[PDB]
Formats: sequence, C-alpha cells, structure tokens
Amino acid sequence: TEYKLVVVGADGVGKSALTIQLIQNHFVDEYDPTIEDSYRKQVVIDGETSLLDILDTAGQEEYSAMRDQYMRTGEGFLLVFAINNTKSFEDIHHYREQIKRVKDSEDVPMVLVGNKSDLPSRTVDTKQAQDLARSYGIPFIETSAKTRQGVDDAFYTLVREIRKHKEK
Ligand SMILES: C#Cc1c(F)ccc2cc(O)cc(-c3ncc4c(N5C[C@H]6CC[C@@H](C5)N6)nc(OC[C@@]56CCCN5C[C@H](F)C6)nc4c3F)c12
Ligand SMILES: Nc1nc2c(ncn2[C@@H]2O[C@H](COP(=O)(O)OP(=O)(O)O)[C@@H](O)[C@H]2O)c(=O)[nH]1
Ligand SMILES: [Mg+2]
Repeated sequence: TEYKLVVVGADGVGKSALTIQLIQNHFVDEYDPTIEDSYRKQVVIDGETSLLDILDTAGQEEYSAMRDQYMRTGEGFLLVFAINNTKSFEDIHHYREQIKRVKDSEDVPMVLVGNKSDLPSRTVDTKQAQDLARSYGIPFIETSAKTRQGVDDAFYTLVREIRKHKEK
C-alpha cells in the first residue's frame, strides 16, 4: 500500500530533520530551510509492506489553487512543533484548520509531534500538548530528530491512523 504523508508546521521545528531521519537514518544538521520536497521510504509496518511518500513542506506562505489541491491529496499529516518554541505550538491550530479546509472534513488522520525533545530549554509542557491532542482526538508523540527518539513511532502511528480512517 502507498501512503501520502505530509509534514507541516512552523519554520525551524525540524520537519526536514525528521523526514531525513526516517529516509536516511541520520541527523542532517543543515537542510536548506527553503526547500519543499518529497521522498519515498518502503517499510513493513505491522506486517504490511508500505510505500510512504513523505512531503516535507517549506517555502513561502502561499495559498494557490494548485497548492490547495496538492495538500488535499495528502492522506495523513504530522503537525510538528518544537518543545522549545511556544510560537510553533501556538501555530498548530492554523495548520490543522488548513488541512480541514482543503480536505473538507472534520476527520483527517493527523498526529501531533513535539520535536526537539532532547533539548533542555523547554517552553511547551507535555501536558499542554497532550491536552491539545486530546481536544483534536489525535495521538501526541514526542520526538527528537537529533537522537531519533520517537521518529518511527510518529510516522507509523500516522499510518495506523490512516488505516483506522479507511475502515470508519
Ligand atoms: C503548511 C500547510 C498547509 C496545509 F497543512 C494544508 C493545506 C494548505 C493549503 C494551502 O494552500 C497552503 C498551505 C500552507 N503552505 C505554507 C504555509 C506557511 N509557510 C511559510 C513558512 C512556515 C512553514 C513554511 C510554509 N515556511 N506558513 C503558514 O503559516 C505561517 C503563519 C505564520 C505567519 C502567518 N501565517 C499564518 C499563521 F499565523 C501561521 N501556513 C502555510 C500553509 F497553510 C497548506
Ligand atoms: N537539538 C535538536 N535540533 C534539531 C532537532 N530537529 C531539528 N533540529 C535543528 O533545528 C533547526 C531546524 O531544523 P529543520 O529540520 O531545518 O526544520 P524545518 O524548517 O522545520 O525543516 C536545524 O538547526 C536542525 O539541526 C531536534 O530534534 N533536536
Ligand atoms: Mg525544512
């Protein structure tokens, strides 16, 4: 099965670092902050061979019709913030609403991802993120793209959310 996964959130939260951890199994310090691109990873998840096509979003904020239609083809979304950046957490509502807007649905597979969990300079409490994810009805996964903590869990959980959505 193929899955179109989309990684969204504010600049600097670690979308590209998370993506490259999944694709290449290491931490890329410098990934061009402006570049939006996609990558495939083939993996077996709960016994099913899965082709994950991951869109790592970036670039200028714009809402062209092409862009709405492209985002609408995403099947599941990682809502990424960084635990050291409160503005990135406050921006999660916006990304969730843009997904709901283009998919014309209140029920889109999503996972809330609190990245940079290796850093000591926390300004977003785990409880804040758990409360937000509970209010959205979605899982919350703590990650570090630096150490790889939680990375497979975030992507595989999103795949499991898509499978559950298909059966509703
Ligand atoms: C993603 C996505 C996205 C979706 F998931 C779903 C559907 C979408 C349909 C669209 O047509 C288009 C998008 C889409 N594309 C790019 C965005 C973006 N950029 C600028 C920077 C920060 C990330 C990256 C890309 N580089 N930024 C903000 O918002 C930033 C803030 C801060 C300044 C003002 N805005 C409004 C809020 F306050 C938050 N939204 C964006 C957005 F919705 C969509
Ligand atoms: N310590 C730490 N740094 C991170 C982590 N994820 C990303 N970074 C760093 O944060 C910056 C922004 O990461 P990037 O992947 O470009 O974020 P993007 O703009 O969301 O694609 C870079 O300096 C990364 O090396 C993480 O989990 N831990
Ligand atoms: Mg990036």
